[PDB]
Amino acid sequence: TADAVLMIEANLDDQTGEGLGYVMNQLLTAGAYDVFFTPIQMKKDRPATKLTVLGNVNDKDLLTKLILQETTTIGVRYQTWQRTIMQRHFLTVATPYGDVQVKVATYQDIEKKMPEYADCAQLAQQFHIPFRTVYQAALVAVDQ
Amino acid sequence: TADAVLMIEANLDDQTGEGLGYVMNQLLTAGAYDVFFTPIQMKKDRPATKLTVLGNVNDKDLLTKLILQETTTIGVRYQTWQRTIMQRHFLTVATPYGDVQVKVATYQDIEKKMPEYADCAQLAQQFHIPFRTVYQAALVAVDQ
Amino acid sequence: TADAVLMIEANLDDQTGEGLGYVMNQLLTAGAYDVFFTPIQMKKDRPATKLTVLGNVNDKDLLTKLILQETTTIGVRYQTWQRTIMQRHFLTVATPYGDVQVKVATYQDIEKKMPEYADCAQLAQQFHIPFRTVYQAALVAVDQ
Amino acid sequence: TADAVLMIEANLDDQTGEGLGYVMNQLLTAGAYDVFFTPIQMKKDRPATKLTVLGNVNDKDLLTKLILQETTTIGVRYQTWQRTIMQRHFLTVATPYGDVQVKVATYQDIEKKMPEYADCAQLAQQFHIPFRTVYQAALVAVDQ
Amino acid sequence: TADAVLMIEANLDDQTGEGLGYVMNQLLTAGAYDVFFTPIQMKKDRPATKLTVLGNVNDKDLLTKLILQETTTIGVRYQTWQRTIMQRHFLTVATPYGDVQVKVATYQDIEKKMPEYADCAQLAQQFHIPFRTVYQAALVAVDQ
Amino acid sequence: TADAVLMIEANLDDQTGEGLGYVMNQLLTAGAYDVFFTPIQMKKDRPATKLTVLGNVNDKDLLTKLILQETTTIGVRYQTWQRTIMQRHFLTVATPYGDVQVKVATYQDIEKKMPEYADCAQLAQQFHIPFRTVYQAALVAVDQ
Repeated sequence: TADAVLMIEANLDDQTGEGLGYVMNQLLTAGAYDVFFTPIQMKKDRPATKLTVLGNVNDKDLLTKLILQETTTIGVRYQTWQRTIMQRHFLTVATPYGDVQVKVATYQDIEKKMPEYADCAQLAQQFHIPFRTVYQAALVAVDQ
Repeated sequence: TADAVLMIEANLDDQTGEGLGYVMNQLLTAGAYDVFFTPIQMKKDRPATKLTVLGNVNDKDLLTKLILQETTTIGVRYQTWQRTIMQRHFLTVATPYGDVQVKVATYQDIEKKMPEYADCAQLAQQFHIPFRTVYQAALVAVDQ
Repeated sequence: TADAVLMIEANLDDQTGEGLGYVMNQLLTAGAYDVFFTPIQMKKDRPATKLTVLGNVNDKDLLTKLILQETTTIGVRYQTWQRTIMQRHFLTVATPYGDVQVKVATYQDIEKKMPEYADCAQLAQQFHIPFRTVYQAALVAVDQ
Repeated sequence: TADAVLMIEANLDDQTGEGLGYVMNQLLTAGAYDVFFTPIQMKKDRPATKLTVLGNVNDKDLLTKLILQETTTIGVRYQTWQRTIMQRHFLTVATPYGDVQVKVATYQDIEKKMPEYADCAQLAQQFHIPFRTVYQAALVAVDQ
Repeated sequence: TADAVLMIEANLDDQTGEGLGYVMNQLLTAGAYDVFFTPIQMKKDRPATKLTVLGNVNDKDLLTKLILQETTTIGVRYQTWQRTIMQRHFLTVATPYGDVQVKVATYQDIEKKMPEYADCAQLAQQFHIPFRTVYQAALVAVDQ
Repeated sequence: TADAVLMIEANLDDQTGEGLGYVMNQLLTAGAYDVFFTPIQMKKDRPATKLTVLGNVNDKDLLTKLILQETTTIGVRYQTWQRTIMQRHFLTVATPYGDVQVKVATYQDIEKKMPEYADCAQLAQQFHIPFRTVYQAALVAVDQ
């Protein structure tokens, strides 16, 4: 399918990383689609960080306000981007360690399957096997 | 308030950092709002740098020409972004080390205060105390 | 001259670098103008990579499909950017090591010359001199 | 004072960030002093990640086996570094938003105070004030 | 087991990525165990690159002279690191797309299997299937 | 030749780039051989910076105390590295834009010449020509 997404950016040369991990969780809590950090270099020998937020266009006011309230930035910049998304569906698969949800993504003539992280990570911690072991066991089980 | 900003980008896989520090100062001298470096990885095992310039839209021709004249790039790409900016005002505050300008930023119902860097850095160098000491003394003094 | 370019982006927190070097060569093989990697930091302590592709706007469907087929991403985002490009021409120059193609770039009143990489690299490997030696010999020879 | 710390490194070009965020939690849980990710660029156009682990030098075997079991790497490299650490103790300080434990670090004639994050984050989420507001409120409060 | 590897580093702020990709190929050709690029930020607003070379400690002179001849740097620094490497051997495994050599690495009681990239890339380009498809097909196949 | 250099490192997740650019100027002023910033990713979703300082090994105390006084870090780690440095001397060379001091570096049978930046930058700003133009003009001029 197709949709649109707002991208909000901010350059922070006077902001600590501690506060940035806080703002990333606030934004995700607020419903941002995605949030990420880009290492950038700014004037006067400043190692800096660019904060990027992807979100719903109707959420523009909320995520702007969070950024302006929680970080040191005086302004933000935003742009709308177009999107092309694959259609999702999930299969639950039985492994020696429990059920594992596999996300099957399709688009036109593409079909691919991603074992979900939280499932694999929870079971590996429960039976103390490596995360790759649960992952591989999920692939093996989705063979049928 | 609200405004618009042009963003100009360039990928440089055949450009030294020495020349890049020169171009960043030329652009800031020319009135760029902001200029930053993003580390990027390009084809044929090239560690590269993306040069981003933010500027006034009527300055598009100048900053383009600077980039094309001073760097190795054959083309630049540019886009206009929308902005949401907080309203600024400054308070000058008295510290045991001298006056320090505090930038108070407001937007709707947000109010935050940033001690200015050059003020704090100049006074710390003058009295050889750590930059954090002048910073904290500025916060303390803006308490009233 | 002037033209427009599509920019396609994708954030990959569940993708290996091996597969990324493969997708970068597939995209360049498919006619992408440029492809690059940006190191980014995503949620849940994930060091991640942003994949950026620049391309012809009529190639949007191909490069999207490559990204969605070959990487783990569920969606891509794209935007059109405007371009300002210099006019190219090439001079072939004679060096003690052979002919070397120099790319001369002009725009309005700017004129700059870039010795081409593959030429210099091939000759340096053939006569085992440093790449800088062939480069400098090319500049010296384009003096006339 | 003087002390030592083991540094373990591993270059991972075939490892997802998802798995990397997982192994970072395993390593801290395993008693690593610190763990961090450095973006690096490896052969064959691979965007990659360097994993660095700091720990007690007697933990070489523990943290070695953890890295070899949970990540994809064939080998790790390790070296001992000397350390100089400040003395810590904590003060509870009264702020307009509540008490905050401030961390006081000393070394010879150096003394600096860092308000603790979790306290500040705790008060900020409880009173819907910005994290920067409480942090600064603590700094000002720690003046006496 | 236990072993040692020489690490050579050099900070390059006046070196293009083009030349860096070239020297990376020279170094691997010269018998370096590994080579990678780290983005770093140096004085005077310079976006720069750290070159790290791993090699046999008896190669100090070879790889030193290579770095000093082919790059722009005035000096390099080097240190010996200890290593812990897993035992490798290769299995050919039958997949729906063909045979794939899988790399089996062992250390004490740890055993993990990584399908090889070039085989997977070879089958993927031949049958126009995604690299992730063959890799997963190998993982599932290597279960027995 | 052979020599040694002290390397001091510190991981800073609660430190602004503003303060980092400041401490970089303090460190160079304090006689550090070199200082650079590496973007790193630390626990709890923190975009962070690694500070590396190179110096004389007898400066351990000077540069240690500087880092502990001016930055936020609780500890630093340090190690001695061996060095191999080329011999420098400077030539003044005649270019169409003026005389430029070129730096000639030697080691055994290796000889390379790097025109100096500040001279090139000086002539470029004076005659409004590109820095790449003067640099290349120097390279060509240094052929004899």
